[PDB]
Parts: sequence; C-alpha cells; structure tokens
Amino acid sequence: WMPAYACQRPTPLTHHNTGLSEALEILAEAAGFEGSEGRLLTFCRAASVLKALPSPVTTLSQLQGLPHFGEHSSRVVQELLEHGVCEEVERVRRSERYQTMKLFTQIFGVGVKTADRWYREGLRTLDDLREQPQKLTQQQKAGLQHHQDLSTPVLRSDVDALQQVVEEAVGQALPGATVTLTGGFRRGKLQGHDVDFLITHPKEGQEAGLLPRVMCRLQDQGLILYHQFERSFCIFRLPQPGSWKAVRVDLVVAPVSQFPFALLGWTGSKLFQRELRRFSRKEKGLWLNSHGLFDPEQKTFFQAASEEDIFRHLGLEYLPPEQRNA
DNA sequence: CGGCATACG
DNA sequence: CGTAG
DNA sequence: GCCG
Ligand SMILES: [Cl-]
Ligand code: NA
Ligand code: NA
Repeated sequence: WMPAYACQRPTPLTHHNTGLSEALEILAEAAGFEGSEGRLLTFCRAASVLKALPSPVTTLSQLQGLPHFGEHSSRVVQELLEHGVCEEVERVRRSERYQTMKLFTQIFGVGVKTADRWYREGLRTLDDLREQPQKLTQQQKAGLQHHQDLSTPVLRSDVDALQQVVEEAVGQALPGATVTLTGGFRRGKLQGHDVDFLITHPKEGQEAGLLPRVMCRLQDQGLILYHQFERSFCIFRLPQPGSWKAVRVDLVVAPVSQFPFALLGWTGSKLFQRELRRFSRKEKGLWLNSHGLFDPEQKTFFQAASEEDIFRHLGLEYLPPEQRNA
C-alpha cells in the first residue's frame, strides 16, 4: 500500500507522525556527521514514510510491511510509543559530538569534513573559531559574522519583498526575463531559510550571461552583503522595522528549454529529488538532473515544457510542490 | 553482496 | 573543499 | 540501515 520511493506518494508539509519522524531524522543527521551516508538515507526514508501516512502510528503492528522499517527504525518507534522517548536518540541529542557538529555545519562555508577536522582539533564554539581567523576562508568568515541572523527564519512576506527587488534588477539586466520562487516556499512553507529564485527568459539563448548582470545590479543597490556562472549563493540585506537582517538567497539561471528540470530540482525537497533520480535511473533507465532527462540507449534528451511532462516521462503520477515534502 | 542523486562555485 | 535541491 |  505504501510505495517504496518517496516520489511515488504524496508527502504534505504537515502530517500525523511529527514526533516519530523528528526522532528518526536526528539519527539520520547523526549518521551524516559520522560519514555514514547509507544509514543517513535509510533513516531519512523511514522518516519520510511516516510523513506520508494518513493517520498517527499508535501501535508497533502498524509498521509491518512499511518500506524502510527494519529492526533499528522499528525499535526507535517502539520505544517512543512505549515511553515517549528513545534512549539512543536522547543520547545523540546530549552528545558533545552531535551538538558541536550541528553547530559548525550550520555555518555557511563549513561542511561535515571541515566541522569534523575542527572537532578533532578540540574546537567547540563559534567564539573558538573567531579567535583563529587563520584557518577561515572568506566564505566562512561571512558565514560566521552573519551566523546569528542566518539562524532565524524569514517569513513569506519577507520573501515577497525580496522577490520584488530581484525582479527590478532582473528587468534591467534583461527585459522580459522572469523570476520564479522555488525551494521550500514553493512547497508551501510559511517560514524558512531557503530563499531561492529561478530566472529564465522566453527566448532561448537570451539568458546567456545574465547572472553577472543581475548580481552587478543588486550589488550597486547595496543589497549584497556577500557573494563569491549559473548559481549564485548570496547573503542579502533584508529590511526589517527600523533596521535589517542578513538572509541567504540563491539565484539560479536556466535556459527556458531546461526550466522545467531546474524548477523541479530547486523545488525539492532534497530527499524527493534524490528519490526521483534514483527511481528514474533504477526503474526507468533514464538519467535525471536539474538540466534534463537523458535516455542513454537512444542517446537523446527529453524535451519538457512543464513539470507535468517530466512526471509523465517517468511514468509517475503528478505531485504538486505542496506534496513533495518528502 | 552492491547500491545508495547529481550537479555547480 | 564548499554550495544546492 | 535497509532493499533487491
Ligand atoms: Cl552508512
Ligand atoms: Na554549512
Ligand atoms: Na537556498
């Protein structure tokens, strides 16, 4: 009854198993910090199955036959149903390793490998890192300076204000170019950190060279606190009552021929896209990315004019963005 | 056992 | 190495 | 960690 791939079932943003899914996601996150990518995927997939169920799990019986539930994930759920806590999860939460890796990887410019090296060197706090700007890259310096602002999510109303400023710059850079809101806000989030815009033009080829022109114009407006092409990872100045705050904004350009693929990828969720690409390759023999869908035996790319086309090509029922919260 | 998504900066 | 979804 |  429950399909095995997340892209085969609707997953709404809010659901009926929030506590269970959150606990499994702690174990997934911890597995990533230890470089255990297989275990991370399993725990993420198990959590996602619970998000897709139509009602709360109340008895261990209800996990039978659900994909991605084996001995370990079932034990986690059993303990939460019986006692309201899972000792393994609680041990992770209160561990110095988990807490410090989470803190450091939250910094823009710091991934698991850098965080782990710093951990092994004995560093534990943001002020530890600030006392040794020796080691830091320019990107990490910006991430550290803006960390407090970047830790607090922005509202959809903030996103709409940001979109108007981006549209103004994009219109000067290339009249007729369009701006689409992607990421979690397109999936229905009311607040988030993942402010993402996808830019195209209806005349194939006109978008070439566009992103530098957009970035130059946003910088001249004083809006860019940090930037380093077709993807730009920025920190922007967002107005607030009497002041402003830093916000992470990603700008992406695609030709219109690729726009449906880029829209699909950049709308997420992350797990949804990994599962969609896995399904494509393993079940349909087609290779999917954010630029296109390739048939390696005919050696041809699918044309798509819509996300609906892409789901049809893959033999999947269409899911609107709001149902891609795997 | 092998596999686990697939890109760009 | 980092970043994205 | 789980699936095929
Ligand atoms: Cl693993
Ligand atoms: Na990071
Ligand atoms: Na983003």
